[PDB]
Amino acid sequence: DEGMWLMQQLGRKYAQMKERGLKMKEYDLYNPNGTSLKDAVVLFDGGCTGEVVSDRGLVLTNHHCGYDMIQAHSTLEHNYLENGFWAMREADELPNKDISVVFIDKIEDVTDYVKKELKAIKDPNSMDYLSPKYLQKLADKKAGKNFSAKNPGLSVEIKAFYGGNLYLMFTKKTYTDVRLVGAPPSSIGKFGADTDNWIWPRHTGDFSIFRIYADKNGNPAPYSEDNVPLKPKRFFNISLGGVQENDYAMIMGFPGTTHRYFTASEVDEWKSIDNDIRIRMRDIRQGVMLREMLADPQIKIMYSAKYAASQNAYKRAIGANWAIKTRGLRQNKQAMQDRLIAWGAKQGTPRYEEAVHEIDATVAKRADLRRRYWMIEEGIIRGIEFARSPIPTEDETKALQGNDASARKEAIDKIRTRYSKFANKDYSAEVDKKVAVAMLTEYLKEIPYENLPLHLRLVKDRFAGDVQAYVDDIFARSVFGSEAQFDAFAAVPSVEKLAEDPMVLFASSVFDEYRKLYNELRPYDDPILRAQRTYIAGLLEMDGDQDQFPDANLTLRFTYGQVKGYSPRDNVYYGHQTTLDGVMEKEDPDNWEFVVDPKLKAVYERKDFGRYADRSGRMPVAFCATTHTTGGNSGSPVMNANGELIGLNFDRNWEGVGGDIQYLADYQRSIIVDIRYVLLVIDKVGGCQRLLDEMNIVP
Ligand SMILES: NCCNc1ccc([N+](=O)[O-])cc1C(=O)O
Repeated sequence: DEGMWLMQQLGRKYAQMKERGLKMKEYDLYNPNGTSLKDAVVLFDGGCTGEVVSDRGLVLTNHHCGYDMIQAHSTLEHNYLENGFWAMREADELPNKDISVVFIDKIEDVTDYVKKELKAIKDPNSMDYLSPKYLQKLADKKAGKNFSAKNPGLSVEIKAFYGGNLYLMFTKKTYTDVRLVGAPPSSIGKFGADTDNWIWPRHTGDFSIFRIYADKNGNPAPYSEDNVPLKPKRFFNISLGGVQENDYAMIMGFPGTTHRYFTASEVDEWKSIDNDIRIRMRDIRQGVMLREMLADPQIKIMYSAKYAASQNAYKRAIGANWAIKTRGLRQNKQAMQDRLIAWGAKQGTPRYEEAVHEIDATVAKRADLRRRYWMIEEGIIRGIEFARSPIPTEDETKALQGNDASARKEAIDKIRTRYSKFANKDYSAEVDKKVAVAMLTEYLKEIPYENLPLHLRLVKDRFAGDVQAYVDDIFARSVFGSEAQFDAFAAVPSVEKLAEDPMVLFASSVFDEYRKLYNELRPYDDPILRAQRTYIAGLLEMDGDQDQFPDANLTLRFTYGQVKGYSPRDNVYYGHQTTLDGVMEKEDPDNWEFVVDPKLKAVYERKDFGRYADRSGRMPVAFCATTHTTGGNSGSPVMNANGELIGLNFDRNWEGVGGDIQYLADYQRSIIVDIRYVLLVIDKVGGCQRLLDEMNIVP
């Protein structure tokens, strides 16, 4: 069901949840004045969610959340990323360079306080109401001087909600000694890594295991050999009960952003500029990269990761535009604003209508600037690697005309450093030139001559429209065209060379027009932000916060629904639950994506599933729910009707991407790894029996 609900909204929502099959007492889920399941939830490493699953501070999150730390402890001798990692005692658990988990100790509604401070600001157009500086000073004030010093490990933050109509103060408890305890092999942790990304059905055991270490008193402490595991206020019990179709599921985690209060004009702008330009341009870039990856096995190695990375937001935009096209997103925003305009006329205030009008007019006015911005960002800044070639810094240009000879050698040393980072092991000028020709051709078609970055004018003025010739010249003549050409430059460096270098001119020309469009576009954000405060204020006053959740802003939220499959298209039905048999069907030992660990293979053939199989003796892998999630919900605990852990959220299907603007009851699903599979892989792949023994595993 719809919504990423504030903890303080539990009471307003309990009735709907109780009806969807929730059985816990309210204050056992969230209690502002006592221990609750909320205290088992962490923000893991500043982005992901995790959860505490033992009285000895064991933490579950996704494999993709623990990836960097599993890789940091990976050498070619002991490759943990490949084979997994299973510390057989506490002492073998590996500490991590720059890690955190953050508990949400306390949450207070500080609206009346913040609105009261706000009246001491003269300028009625002040953007301080959404400013991290000002909200943080309002937090320090309300907490005390030397609060971080008085209560060590604790910190405070105020955040805006509902476009500045509601403020919450968070007291955060931060632990910094978080050790790697367990990881499955990446074959399991990343099964179908790229193919099955945003895909249901899904067969990935996307989980890793860490432990929170603290001082003797369980107070936060940086890494010390003398740190001992944290005894936490609360951990999740693990259910073996399983799930069945229409079972109550609920989630707690840290969803990043939503756009629930977009006007119709904003959905049109999202479609017609942001999404259509990203689709057009990444299609061209992806087409040229693919062709060259197929042609040469070395280019494939060099360009595989850059290809995958472009693909990520490419698929998201396709998913997004599909929803605009088919799920009536534009219509439903138009309806919401028309209901409020109508209610506003009768209430005798035009403020709401004046607010929607301000947004519409602002969107219409910025359309050219924004089209140009996206064209240059998708087309050139992301499109063409040689846009990110070295610009001699103001200091560097100076120190080449410098009397002092020590300071020219040092300027050329860090221009060499920056050239080496640009023309790395994975850079091909031949590939970049072909991408650049195709991307620039499309760019020159859409952007008229008078709006071009100054250097791109030369295609028309010097090269008679020949994009190929323009690009060939950039590499022929530039000190960054080849190692040899840079080596010739570095031995006899004049600034008169750099100043006129066609690649430095292209790169600086392009970042100039990028910056300039950013600067002319910035002023248009404020009037929308301010009208949005009024718009949401009206929406709340009209209908209440009951069926109108606050956009996600990287804050702790709960979502609820049922375990339920869906129909993606005519005569096709995806069920609520994948099984290990899905693993075997997709196996292909000659595709890294779909390698099956032999230890799991055997577990399958033996039917060695202990208390973890579904009562038909099938082995669950993943399940999906009508819960409302977005990025930030990676690693989020999935609870049954009694608050027992049944799974671990790890993705969302592509048909639900537009759920960030409008919840999609019959398409959008959270993709969840079954806790029974997690237990299976720990037991039968890792042999890490002490982890089962420290958990409170319930029937
Ligand atoms: N699979 C890469 C991680 N991305 C996500 C993880 C979780 C969720 N979620 O709805 O909870 C969404 C995404 C995402 O890519 O949008």
